[PDB]
Amino acid sequence: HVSRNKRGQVVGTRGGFRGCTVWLTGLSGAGKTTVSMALEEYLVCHGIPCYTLDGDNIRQGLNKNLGFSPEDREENVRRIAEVAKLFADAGLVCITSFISPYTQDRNNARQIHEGASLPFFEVFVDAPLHVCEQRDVKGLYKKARAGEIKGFTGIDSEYEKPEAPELVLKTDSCDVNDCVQQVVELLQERDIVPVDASYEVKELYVPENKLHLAKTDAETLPALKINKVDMQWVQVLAEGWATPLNGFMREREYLQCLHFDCLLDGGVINLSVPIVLTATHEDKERLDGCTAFALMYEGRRVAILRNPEFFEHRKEERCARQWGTTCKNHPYIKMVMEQGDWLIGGDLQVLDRVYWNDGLDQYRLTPTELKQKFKDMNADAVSAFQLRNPVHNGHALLMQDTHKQLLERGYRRPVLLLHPLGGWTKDDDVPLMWRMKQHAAVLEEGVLNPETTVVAIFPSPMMYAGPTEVQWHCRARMVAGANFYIVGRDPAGMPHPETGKDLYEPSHGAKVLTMAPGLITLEIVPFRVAAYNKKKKRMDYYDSEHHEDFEFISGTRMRKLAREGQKPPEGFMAPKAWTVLTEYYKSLEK
Amino acid sequence: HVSRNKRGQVVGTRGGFRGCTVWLTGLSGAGKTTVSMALEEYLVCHGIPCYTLDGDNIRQGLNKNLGFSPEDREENVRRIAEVAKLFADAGLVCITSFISPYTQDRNNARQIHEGASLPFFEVFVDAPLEYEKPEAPELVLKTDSCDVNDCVQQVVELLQERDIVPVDASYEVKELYVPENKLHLAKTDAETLPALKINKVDMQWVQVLAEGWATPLNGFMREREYLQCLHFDCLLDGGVINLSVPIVLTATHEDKERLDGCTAFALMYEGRRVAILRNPEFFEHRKEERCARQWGTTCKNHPYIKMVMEQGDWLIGGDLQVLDRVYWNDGLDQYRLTPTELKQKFKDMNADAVSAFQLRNPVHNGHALLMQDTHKQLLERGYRRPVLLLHPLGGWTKDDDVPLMWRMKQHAAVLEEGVLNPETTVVAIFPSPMMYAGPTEVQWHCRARMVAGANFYIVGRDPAGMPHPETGKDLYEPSHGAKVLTMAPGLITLEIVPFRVAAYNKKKKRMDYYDSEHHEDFEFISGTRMRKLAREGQKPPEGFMAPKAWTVLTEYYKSLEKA
Ligand SMILES: Nc1ncnc2c1ncn2[C@@H]1O[C@H](COP(=O)(O)OP(=O)(O)O)[C@@H](O)[C@H]1O
Ligand SMILES: Nc1ncnc2c1ncn2[C@@H]1O[C@H](COP(=O)(O)OP(=O)(O)O)[C@@H](O)[C@H]1O
Ligand SMILES: Nc1ncnc2c1ncn2[C@@H]1O[C@H](COP(=O)(O)OP(=O)(O)O)[C@@H](O)[C@H]1O
Repeated sequence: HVSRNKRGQVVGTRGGFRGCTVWLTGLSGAGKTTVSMALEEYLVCHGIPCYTLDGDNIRQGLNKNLGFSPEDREENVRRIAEVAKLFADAGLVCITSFISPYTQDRNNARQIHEGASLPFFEVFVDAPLHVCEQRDVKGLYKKARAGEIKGFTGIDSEYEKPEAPELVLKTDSCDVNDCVQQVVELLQERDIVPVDASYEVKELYVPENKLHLAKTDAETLPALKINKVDMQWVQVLAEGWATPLNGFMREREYLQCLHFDCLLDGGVINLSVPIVLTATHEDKERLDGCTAFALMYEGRRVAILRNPEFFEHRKEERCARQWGTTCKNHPYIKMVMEQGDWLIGGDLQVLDRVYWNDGLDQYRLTPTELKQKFKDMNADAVSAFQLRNPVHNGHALLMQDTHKQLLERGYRRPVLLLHPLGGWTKDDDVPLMWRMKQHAAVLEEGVLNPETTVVAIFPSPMMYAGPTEVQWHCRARMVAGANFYIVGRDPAGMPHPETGKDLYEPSHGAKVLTMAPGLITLEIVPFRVAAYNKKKKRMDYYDSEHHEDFEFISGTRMRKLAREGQKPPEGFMAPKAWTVLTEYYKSLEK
Repeated sequence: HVSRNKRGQVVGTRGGFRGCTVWLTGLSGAGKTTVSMALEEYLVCHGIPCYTLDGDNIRQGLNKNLGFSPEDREENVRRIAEVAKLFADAGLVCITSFISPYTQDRNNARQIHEGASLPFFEVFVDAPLEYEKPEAPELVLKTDSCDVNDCVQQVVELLQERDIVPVDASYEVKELYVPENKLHLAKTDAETLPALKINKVDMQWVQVLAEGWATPLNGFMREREYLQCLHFDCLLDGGVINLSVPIVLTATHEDKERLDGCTAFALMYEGRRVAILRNPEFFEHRKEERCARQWGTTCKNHPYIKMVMEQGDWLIGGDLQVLDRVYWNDGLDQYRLTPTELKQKFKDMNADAVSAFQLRNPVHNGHALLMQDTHKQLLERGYRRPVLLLHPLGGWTKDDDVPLMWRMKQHAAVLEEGVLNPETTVVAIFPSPMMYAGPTEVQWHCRARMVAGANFYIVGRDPAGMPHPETGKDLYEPSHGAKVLTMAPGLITLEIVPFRVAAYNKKKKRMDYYDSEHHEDFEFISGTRMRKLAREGQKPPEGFMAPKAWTVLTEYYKSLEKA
């Protein structure tokens, strides 16, 4: 015969043998039918073939010749157990749904399974006899109280409670979802049902109560000195923004990311940018072989990377695939080109909590802290606005028009996550402190409402990789609990350093995002280019037949106006936000 | 309870509900046992969950309390039939192997099935020597007089007829040829249309498309498809399927402007109208980005990138209706099988597994080793008639590669020498241009073969690579092709069979897998070294290449030298 290992490559789409028997037992009306039906449905919605033995298929086929007097009752269970073991042998999750009141009959069913190395999960669907009588789902209790059913178990027979059930379901204190979840978690604990890849936040910080230990432990390890952009990726990871990574990407994750823009093990997860740690040939030969090493920023041990692996940093290829150009003078590519030729993946345990002592640590909320913030505000929708530039009223418009659309849909407490990036940025961008003072100003003028707006800083470095990057911007906000992701023209783009043309076609980030896999809990809210409209004296959506009506105001014109001592047109930006920028531009010329 | 249709979607890996019972009956123990065991292996080898009820799992279990009384035996057969019913209900092919001598009982078993709307196939294993021969069995297996595999084939054919086993569950090929009954009208209509001249590489991609290798594209990629392809290596709309290379048509600004607005236009190659492209859309090429994402470099001297860089700034997608059957009239057309002709070929040869070997170079015995070991692997896993699709690429190749005609002559010599077995090998030309994009292109090599019905796809070292024209180092990391392919999405109906690098073992005098400890037992002979050796009138070591095949290459290199 074909082995269990091989029958399981072909039973279902999920690999690996998982035949077993989930043996429900309890009083008439305790919940067995209802649990097995909901379990079966879960299993089938998750790709795991199963089959249920119950009163409707056993009693009138195989067991039709069995009456009620007690040797028949014993034989009934025995036959059910033998059939179930056969189903389990065949690679199915067999669910059985019979009162099965006697301990001896159920231990026998367990032993027929265990003697054949098939898992047997005895699930006691436990509700008091009075409750099951109350329910009297099929009117059998009312018919027993007045004769003409037998030793109806609970009344004229006994029900013998299992002594060591794999699970007890207290159906008078829990709901059907509680039941199904408790059973599914059992089956996951026991490797019958796999744990799919998830976006549920996963911090890589060691628990506070394990901290001091981990620090001591970190002291005994060899060490690798990291730089500030790295430390900032250490924070992206620590806080969960790259959930479910367990650390810097291993080879297999890096290659998935570069070719498919997704992690694929255990389900499709969007992750389009490498999150890697680099190393020179010298650091590799030093650390290669150790099972753990510490990462050291500004002479402090900030994280431990366990079970590391070293693989090549094929830099030209990485760059080409991530940015769609290998141009040496792209400012993030320039840094990648100066890194080592090795990458290191492993499981990252981050130690002290990351704080930059710079005056802005109050805005650097983790995804958990943000989710908590959204619930504390009782939002029923969260829209996110990634950005790296001062907010002008073209951005504000996209935020204002999304807030509108969510009102018109029915939401009654939309919250805006105004989410500037604070990780590394290229030289000629507006420094983070400036931009935050600038958005504070925009909020003080009420262009965005401070009572419905959370302002926090996204710790990722900025890569300037367009349609590749904007998936990362988007997914990061989905992790933090955004339900809606606002995207306009050329997101994450910049001019090509050699040609001066746009590196990326401006509609690409949005088109790509609207069809990118793994972006399941959010909706993409895309917008056309907005620009100062000179006729209507406000920011508006650009229109082609009407070219003369619109002023495009670049970071470069603004810097010019600020020197000349002038102002952009009224309604381009909030006057106090402008003032912040004049103060910015003043220090810049020095 | 979840319905049959829904249980049918999760039970196995092929989709469609196919619960039924194959009820063997007859005296011969070995006949029943050999048939059930082999049918079981076949079903599992082909992705169909099944389960056998026989003495070894019923007698001492479910029926352990039944003996030989006429009543016990009847009950014995009743219980097995009800259980079989439950497996068939669960979506499995249930095979039961019991003498079941009595018409009454077999007939009852059938009614338990037929009354629950489950197919029941009574198979009389008839091997003459109060058994009651079935009056109208679905099948008669003469097991004493036909071998096991023909018997199993008989059952499998019956299951195909009755829609349990798929006649064919490769990905359905979508040709883009206009059907032979509409061609004349379609060529007349093409005559009325504007025209866009295309070159020969284009006309090869027209062929890729026509013949269905890029299923489910309906023609040259529209923007959406191009973006999915470059970012995700897959088409996504209505299902994820692997497609990692752009399949596109380029155009100049001048041709875009002439043609933008037209709802259809003809493609013209050597003065002939070869295709119509309908409802075209024009979008920006973006050559540097395309090149970077597709090849992992923008190096201007990579020989396909160099062609992409001389094409126009526009791409044109649309619905492609290919007219005349593409034929090249160079003497190799007999090998240019479409995916539909290949599937039919594999049927005619009664394959029960197809292993594909993509290549673009002369076959040496390292390549052969991969094929031979694959063939071993398939036999060991239960396949009885594995067929090798030897599938040289025949579209554009770079300047110093061995020309296609010489390669086909070389491979005919390899098969003439028995290094691969001509009787279990189909030799056909894959019509794609070769891009030399390594791990990106290897997915395209693999998906193309999937559409042609390959069940297993062999991949080795540095598939689809080449030296970086600047450094001469490998453009791609040499393990990446395999690693990426083994995990690539959208290639669900075949299996990847990856191999480590093979090389000439001096000690053993044969091609073998390389070993780091043993570095110096291994000679690596490149195409370069082959050419040098020919020029000085030497041969490679014995066992590296079939002799007749080497001789073809000397003829090739000789014709170079005349040049
Ligand atoms: N958490 C629970 N799990 C299962 N059933 C529950 C639960 N809470 C209430 N019930 C109800 O209890 C009754 C159980 O009936 P049923 O499943 O047929 O019991 P059994 O099959 O054990 O005779 C149903 O009406 C069901 O909705
Ligand atoms: N003026 C514009 N009109 C429409 N959308 C815009 C405009 N300017 C910026 N956007 C969009 O607003 C956000 C702009 O943020 P911006 O700070 O430059 O940084 P980035 O796009 O790098 O994240 C993105 O969604 C981007 O597409
Ligand atoms: N010496 C070798 N050892 C192992 N695999 C090899 C070897 N040479 C080539 N291969 C593999 O053999 C197949 C054919 O190689 P080749 O004809 O050179 O073309 P390409 O790899 O472009 O398809 C590919 O799977 C390739 O990885």
